[PDB]
Amino acid sequence: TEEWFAARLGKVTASRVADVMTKAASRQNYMAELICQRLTGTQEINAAMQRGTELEPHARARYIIETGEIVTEVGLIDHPTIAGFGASPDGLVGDTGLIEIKCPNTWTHIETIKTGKPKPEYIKQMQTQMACTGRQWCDFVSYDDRLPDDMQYFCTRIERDDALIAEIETEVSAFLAELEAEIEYLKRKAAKLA
Amino acid sequence: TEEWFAARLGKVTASRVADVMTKAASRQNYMAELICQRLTGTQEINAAMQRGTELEPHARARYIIETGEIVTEVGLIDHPTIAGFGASPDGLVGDTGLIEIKCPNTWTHIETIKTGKPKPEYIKQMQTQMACTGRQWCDFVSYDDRLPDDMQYFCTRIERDDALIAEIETEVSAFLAELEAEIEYLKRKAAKLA
Amino acid sequence: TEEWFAARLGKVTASRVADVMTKAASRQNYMAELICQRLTGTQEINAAMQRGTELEPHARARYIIETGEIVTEVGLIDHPTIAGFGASPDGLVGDTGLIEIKCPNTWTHIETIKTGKPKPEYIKQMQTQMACTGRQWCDFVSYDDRLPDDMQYFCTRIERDDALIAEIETEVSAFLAELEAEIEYLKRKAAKLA
Ligand SMILES: [Mg+2]
Ligand SMILES: [Mg+2]
Ligand SMILES: [Mg+2]
Ligand SMILES: [Mg+2]
Ligand SMILES: [Mg+2]
Ligand SMILES: [Mg+2]
Repeated sequence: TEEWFAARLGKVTASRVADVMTKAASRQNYMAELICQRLTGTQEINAAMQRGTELEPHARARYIIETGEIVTEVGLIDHPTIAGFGASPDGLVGDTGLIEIKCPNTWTHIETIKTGKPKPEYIKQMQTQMACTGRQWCDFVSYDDRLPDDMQYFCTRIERDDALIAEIETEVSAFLAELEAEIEYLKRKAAKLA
Repeated sequence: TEEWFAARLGKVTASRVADVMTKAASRQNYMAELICQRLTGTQEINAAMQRGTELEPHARARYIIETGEIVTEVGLIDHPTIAGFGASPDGLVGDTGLIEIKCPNTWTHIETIKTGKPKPEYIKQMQTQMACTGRQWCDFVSYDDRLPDDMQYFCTRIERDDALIAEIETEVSAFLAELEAEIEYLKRKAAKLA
Repeated sequence: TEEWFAARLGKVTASRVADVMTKAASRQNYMAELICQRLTGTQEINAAMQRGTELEPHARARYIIETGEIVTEVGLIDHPTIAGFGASPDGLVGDTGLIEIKCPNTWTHIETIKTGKPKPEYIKQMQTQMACTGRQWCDFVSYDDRLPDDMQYFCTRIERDDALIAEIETEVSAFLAELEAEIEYLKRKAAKLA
């Protein structure tokens, strides 16, 4: 959409929380990205990513086939109290749940089946989605239709972790404080100069 | 072709033997590639590579001009005894020889002229091609038509090395054993689960 | 143009002087690039670079708006005494000055405003442009129209440094000596061989 981008402009999103918190160049690079979005009012513009995005509604359907859950789509949900912070789960499930879908490279999917666990960056993403929505768990789905039937679908439930959420909110608050100050600082300097 | 891909699907090929044997991330990454090919039944899809492929018949012609050898084209030749292993030389030469052609970047070609020796990964490729076909030598040709005439063409003969071949076959056997077990293992787990 | 490329073929240019002098792989990689250009008679062929090039006349206009200077465009200017060496400033300013324009990513522009100083590689570029033209200073302009008005335009003056220029000319002379010898060496070897 264009409303898709507009709702996300200048905000810390759940999909990037791992860049915020890691112990880093990725934190500073994301900070620079959000500074430029807020100042310029626009964001900067592969095969596997595109193929992935296009498969996600297949994955969504497969999950409902496998579970019988009522799934509603949702856009960006703002954090209830931290301004400039939001999350975009791939669905609201029932009254208290969520779904986050990955449709990655085949080997990444296989490694998820092997370990049974989502990458730590996706744990952060999903805890943040829970933070923003008030939900109690998120079913993490990995899906690859290239594989034999009994390997295409993987799902595991990640329960709300209030300790991790409090730590995320602390870090994201600190990061947003630095972001807003940097923008204020740059602006005051340019204004004085002019 | 489509038969080109089909003949190569799931197999260790001579062009990748160096990834098998190196002392590595490249061995594990190739293993993952072949696992996914065998499980999914399909393979995943630059200017210099394309330009190169298109020049190889010029190089083939230049070699025959320079040598007068009878060259026959050939597709994938399976190893006589190791299943799932094969080689695709760029030509059969005479009764007992082979040709492997490179059409690389100009500087890579120049460095080949300087040292007089093919990269070790290409020694492995050519010994494997000899392993698969039973041939006795392979003429390694590097060709770049962008250069002055007296620098365009390079050729050096690599004689069959039975010791290196036995070592290649040992490594490739071990690698294929792990590959097939991994596929069996994944399948048994998924089947039990379902 | 095509005359653009022709004037630059095989020459050390001001924009690459930093690769010549750094303490390196970049020196050897540039040397290889220039060897191949001289031998083959041709050179080898992103969004931000293209967007940048297209913005440079906006930046040029903004600079004249801001300063009132008379700016003339110029192509490649050969070093007065070092053969195979030249510079392409983005404009002659007045009788004694120059302009070098960057239209980079927004964050790079912001970092230039923060530090007030061009990257060391661009100091080398501009001292070389002064070396080639005999000029006395170069105004370094960074421009990004995506930003608020009071952050779009940055300019700082870099005065001719005769010590740095003598050191550049020494290094570039040594590099050109090695380049020409390498070409002579390769040619003599190929000629003897043929
Ligand atoms: Mg999501
Ligand atoms: Mg998703
Ligand atoms: Mg081949
Ligand atoms: Mg070849
Ligand atoms: Mg320039
Ligand atoms: Mg410029």
